[PDB]
This record gives sequence, C-alpha cells and structure tokens, in this order.
Amino acid sequence: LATTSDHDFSYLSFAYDATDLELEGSYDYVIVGGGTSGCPLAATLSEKYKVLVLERGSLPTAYPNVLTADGFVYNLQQEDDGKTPVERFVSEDGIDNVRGRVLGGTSIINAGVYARANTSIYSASGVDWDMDLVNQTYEWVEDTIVYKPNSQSWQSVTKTAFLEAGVHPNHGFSLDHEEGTRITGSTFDNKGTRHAADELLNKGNSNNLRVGVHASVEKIIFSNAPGLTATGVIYRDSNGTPHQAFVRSKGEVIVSAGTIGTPQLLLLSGVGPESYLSSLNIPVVLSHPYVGQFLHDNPRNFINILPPNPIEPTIVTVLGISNDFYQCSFSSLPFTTPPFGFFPSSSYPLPNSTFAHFASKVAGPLSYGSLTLKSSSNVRVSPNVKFNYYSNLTDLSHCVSGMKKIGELLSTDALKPYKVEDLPGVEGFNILGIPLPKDQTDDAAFETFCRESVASYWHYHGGCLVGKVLDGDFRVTGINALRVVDGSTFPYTPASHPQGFYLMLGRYVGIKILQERSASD
Ligand SMILES: *[C@@H]1O[C@H](CO)[C@@H](O[C@@H]2O[C@H](CO)[C@@H](O[C@H]3O[C@H](CO[C@H]4O[C@H](CO)[C@@H](O)[C@H](O)[C@@H]4O)[C@@H](O)[C@H](O)[C@@H]3O)[C@H](O)[C@H]2NC(C)=O)[C@H](O[C@H]2O[C@@H](C)[C@@H](O)[C@@H](O)[C@@H]2O)[C@H]1NC(C)=O
Ligand SMILES: Cc1cc2nc3c(=O)[nH]c(=O)nc-3n(C[C@H](O)[C@H](O)[C@H](O)COP(=O)(O)OP(=O)(O)OC[C@H]3O[C@@H](n4cnc5c(N)ncnc54)[C@H](O)[C@@H]3O)c2cc1C
Ligand SMILES: *[C@@H]1O[C@H](CO)[C@@H](O[C@@H]2O[C@H](CO)[C@@H](O)[C@H](O)[C@H]2NC(C)=O)[C@H](O[C@@H]2O[C@@H](C)[C@@H](O)[C@@H](O)[C@@H]2O)[C@H]1NC(C)=O
Ligand SMILES: *[C@@H]1O[C@H](CO)[C@@H](O)[C@H](O)[C@H]1NC(C)=O
Ligand SMILES: *[C@@H]1O[C@H](CO)[C@@H](O)[C@H](O)[C@H]1NC(C)=O
Repeated sequence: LATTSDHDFSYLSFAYDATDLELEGSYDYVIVGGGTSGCPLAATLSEKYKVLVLERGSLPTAYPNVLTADGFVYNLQQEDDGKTPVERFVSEDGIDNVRGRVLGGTSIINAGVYARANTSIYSASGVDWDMDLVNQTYEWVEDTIVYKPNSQSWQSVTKTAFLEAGVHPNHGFSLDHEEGTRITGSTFDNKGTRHAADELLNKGNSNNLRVGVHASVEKIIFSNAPGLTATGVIYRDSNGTPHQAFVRSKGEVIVSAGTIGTPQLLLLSGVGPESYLSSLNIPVVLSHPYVGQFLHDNPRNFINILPPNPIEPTIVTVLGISNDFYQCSFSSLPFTTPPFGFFPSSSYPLPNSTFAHFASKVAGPLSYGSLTLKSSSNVRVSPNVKFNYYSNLTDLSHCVSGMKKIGELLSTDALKPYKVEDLPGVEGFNILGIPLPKDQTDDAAFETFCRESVASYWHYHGGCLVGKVLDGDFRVTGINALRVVDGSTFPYTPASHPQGFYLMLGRYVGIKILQERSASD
C-alpha cells in the first residue's frame, strides 16, 4: 500500500502534445490508449525498450476536478464537448453510460474502489497465469496508488447494515474479493487526492518512455514481413495533421483502447467479421468473426434514500459481497445538474438534500451484446453498443436476490434512524426514484423492479475475448506483432470492482513480453 501524497506528475517531463511529436517515429513498442491497463504496460516495457503511448484525451492537469474525491460527481455532470474527460454514450438498450477520455483512462474518473480479483477465476480464464507474478504485480501497483481508507461515518453505518443483514463473514480491512463484508482499498488517499493509472508511468524509464496526448489513433498499419504483421499506427493531432509511429524488429503494437475503443480500432483497421467489413467497404486485413462480439455490462440496480437528518458525503470503501451480486453504498450532496450515467436516463428526479445510494451489481454478467461502428471512417464517432440486460434469466434471478438483500439492509436496526416514518419492513423511507416492492416475497414484482429500474455499473468489458480473438498470450490470432491488453479480453468481471485487475494486467503482460524478449536475445 502507498502513503498519502500529492498526485505524482513527474512523468510530465516526457509527455507531449501530438502536435509536437515527430511526423514519423520509430519505437520498439507503440501502445494505443494511455488508460488503466495501457499506462502500467507502457511503463513496464520502457524499463528496457523504447515505448510510445498515444492517448486521445488530455493530461489530467487540464481538468483539475479529476484529481479529488469531491470532484467525482462533477466530472459526470460536465457537458460533453468532445474533449472533456468523461465521454457520454447511450447503449442501444437505452441506458446512459460513460467512458474515460484522458491520460490515465477511466481510472481517472472512477469511484476509486480497489480490489484484487477473485483468486478462483484465474484457472478457467484461458490464460496460464504465473500467480507469483500476479501478486508481485498487485503489490507494485498497490505500493504506488492504493490506500487504506479513513474511517467514514456513513460507510460505517453501511458496514453495520451489511453485518446485520447476514453478509458474512467480516473480513476487516482486506483487498481481496471474498464473500462477506469488508473495508477495501481505494485509489483516493486519506486527503481525498485521486491517484490513478497515469502515475504508474512514473515507474517507467524517463529516457525510454514517451507519451503523446491529444493523439487520436485512427488505424493500425500492416504488412507481410513475410507473414501478416502490424507495423505501426496512424494518429491525428489537434491540427488535423496525421502522424505515423512504427515499431522495429521484434517490437509490437499493443491496443489498450478499452472495451469500447479496442474493438472499434480493430474494425476500422480491417480486422473483424468479413461480411460486416465488406458491407461498409472497409478492406479486410484478416477475417476475425469475434471482434466486437461478447460485450458484457453488469447491471446496477439500486435504492436512493433521503434521510430526514443530513448525512455526510463519503467515498465507497465498504463492500457487501455475495456470490451472485456485489453491494455498497455511496452518500452524496444534493444537485440540480444530473451526473450523466448515474441514473439510467435524463428524466429522473433530482435530490434537493443529501442522499444515500445503495447499489447492487449482478455477477458476470451472463447476458451479452455486441459493438458495431456508427461511422465507417471516423474513430472520434462513438461506436454503437448493446448489452442486452437480463436477456439471460439467471442474471435476473441474481438481481432479484440482490435487491431482496438491499431490502434486508433497509429493514435493519442500523438503517432505522434514516427513515422519515417508523413503518414496518422496508417502508418509511423518503425514496428518490423507483421504490422496492413492499412485499419482500413477491418475486414477480422484484423482476419488474429489476427490469424497469436497471442502470449500468460502468464495469462493462469484453469485445475482444481471449479464446475468440486473442490467444493465451493476448496476441491477436493470425497477426504478428499485435496484442490487446485492457478490459476487452474477458467475458466476466474479475471482482466487484475491476480496476485492480486491469491495472495488474497491464504490467503483467508487460513482464511476459520482457521475459519473452530475454529468451530470444
Ligand atoms: C496471492 O495473493 C493472495 C491474496 O490476494 C493469497 O491468498 C491469501 O493467502 C493467505 C496466506 O498468505 C491466506 O491466509 C490468510 O487468511 C487465512 C484465512 O482467511 C480467511 O478467513 C479468516 C478467518 O477465518 C478471515 O479473517 C479472512 O478475512 C479470510 O476470509 C488465515 O487463517 C491466515 O492466517 C492468513 O491471514 C488467505 O486466505 C488468502 N486469501 C485469498 C484471497 O485466497 C495467495 O496465497 C494463497 O494461494 C492459495 C492458492 C494457497 O496456496 C494459499 O495457501 C495461499 O495462502 C497468493 N498466491 C501466491 C502464489 O503467492
Ligand atoms: C463512472 C465510472 C465509475 C467506476 N468506478 C470504479 C471503481 O470505483 N473501482 C473499479 O475498480 N472500477 C471502476 N470503474 C471501472 C474501471 O474504471 C474500468 O473498468 C477500467 O478503468 C477500464 O480500463 P481499461 O484500460 O480497459 O480502459 P480505459 O482506462 O478506459 O482506457 C482506454 C484508454 O484508451 C483511450 N482511447 C480510446 N480509443 C482511443 C483511440 N482511438 N486513440 C487513442 N486513445 C484512445 C481512452 O481515452 C482511454 O484513456 C468505473 C468506471 C466508470 C466509467
Ligand atoms: C444463460 O447462461 C447460462 C450459463 O452460461 C447458459 O447455460 C449454459 O450454456 C452452455 C452452452 O450454451 C452450457 O455448456 C452450460 O452447461 C450451460 N450452463 C447451465 C447452468 O445450464 C444459458 O444457455 C441456455 O441454457 C442452457 C441450459 C442451454 O439450454 C443453452 O442452449 C441455452 O442457450 C444462458 N441462457 C441464455 C438465454 O442464453
Ligand atoms: C469466485 O470465483 C469462483 C469461480 O468463478 C466462484 O465460484 C465464486 O462464487 C466467486 N466468489 C465470489 C465471492 O464472487
Ligand atoms: C425536494 O425533495 C422532496 C423529498 O424530500 C420532494 O418531495 C420535493 O418535491 C423536492 N422539491 C422539488 C421542487 O423537487
């Protein structure tokens, strides 16, 4: 774990605006997307080789509010002008959502919750994991940007509610995703300063690592040397001037553009379903049927209570983990400008007093959809995405169980002081939005509640799966010198909160690449 300190911007010494980067560069590795996985991957590779990271967004310094916990809601409330760190989008399902667009990626705009992946998911992932390396990597990340949180009144109230409601056992303070209640780590330090993936760039070699911001990567370049191989990428700067960055012998292009950005770039580059690409007149580099397929978004269902007595805003630290659903509570200040993506749509009531958001995330999820291009040529145009929430009934059964558990929390002695009226069961609270069915045994009513009140937990993943598009070493099958490392590689979520796993993944693969280069020297 790390110790509270200012956000470390030492890496600015090797950060450049794309307009300032050479028109044609040569490196050992080119990383597309300076995000959650991309940054630690880049830093790791730079320990020995020349690396260039290309990020479409700005430096975190351009948007000060992404640097503090009290800025979380603010970023979501800001209008999307195409340059802001929070990019808005709506799934085909009709659910509002957001993704990061800034150096550090989505780890720069998230809720800060940090957890290590469920230790039981590595065996069936399709990857032969080196567990000693996995833990060493978690430690590497944690010693730089993860903190043991301060005690917080509302989080403590939530902890008492979970324990009263049977979410056992109690793990005390622990980073591990395990059934029961615990206080986990956070990327926000004890002074409220946000730490993120960008700071992991400081772990790289300042003479080998170069970062380009405001760099929109539009296409991967290929050649037969002799076999199909990725040779570089084309990116554009704010002046509209296109640049090219190539990789040298044994080097590689690694796409870490995220669940949404990676499949989009692959499709735009001619790697995807042959009939789909041809229909849009995109030359086919390699037929890859699963690019953009298997897009998963864990559903979030919730209850907002408006206490008669004000509660203080807090950062999420207490987690109530069940096998089929994960829960927590967030307390915040009132507002008249809605944080996009918080509620599923714009027509939702606004809180004029402090409130508590009890959220429930369904495990998996088993349901999935796909990603398709909205523009066949412009990478700045958001792709179309559909998640098909609750299309798999097992997800729905888990939502029902999850919301019943929330009902239990609402019926605890712990939450009584927050009701406006002392009514039986879950009744008596001042609710903002859709309330739970009164009858806690009415399954059909809970299914309707789950379907009509659903929102995104913002932990979408998939779209470029290991075993479908990638192999066990994260290489895009059939293409040399090309890998994918980010949240797009697996169908199920690694824990209640995935950033820890994706941060680890970046360096993990980086180390695997270095070990591979060592053997071939
Ligand atoms: C990689 O890192 C993992 C954690 O992220 C390791 O794991 C943890 O390893 C701990 C031993 O080093 C193991 O023991 C600890 O917990 C014991 C019981 O914990 C549970 O029950 C307690 C009360 O019943 C409760 O308070 C607690 O919150 C837990 O619910 C305790 O008896 C021990 O004194 C010790 O404190 C952890 O349980 C374990 N946690 C997880 C998430 O699995 C992992 O190491 C483990 O790998 C296994 C494959 C196995 O070999 C096991 O023996 C080993 O400890 C690390 N792996 C590597 C390769 O280093
Ligand atoms: C509002 C919100 C709250 C969340 N809360 C939490 C939490 O508390 N804890 C947790 O564990 N997880 C949380 N998550 C989820 C977690 O943050 C994400 O799953 C994780 O950051 C995704 O990592 P990634 O590397 O795949 O993608 P990203 O970090 O998004 O990185 C991809 C990067 O690629 C860039 N990019 C995309 N396309 C291009 C292109 N063509 N050219 C150049 N650059 C490009 C993007 O701008 C971005 O910086 C939250 C997510 C959101 C949106
Ligand atoms: C919802 O998710 C389930 C778990 O992934 C699906 O069932 C699983 O389907 C696998 C191949 O389709 C099969 O190997 C697994 O054994 C099976 N697991 C279970 C718990 O049965 C389920 O798929 C449907 O139901 C199963 C039983 C089969 O009849 C499939 O043909 C069905 O498609 C998923 N349901 C949906 C709506 O996709
Ligand atoms: C951890 O993962 C295993 C294997 O996928 C699963 O059986 C178990 O339910 C998970 N535990 C939790 C608490 O999510
Ligand atoms: C303020 O919140 C209360 C619930 O506490 C609600 O009844 C009222 O309508 C809200 N005021 C406005 C004008 O939205």
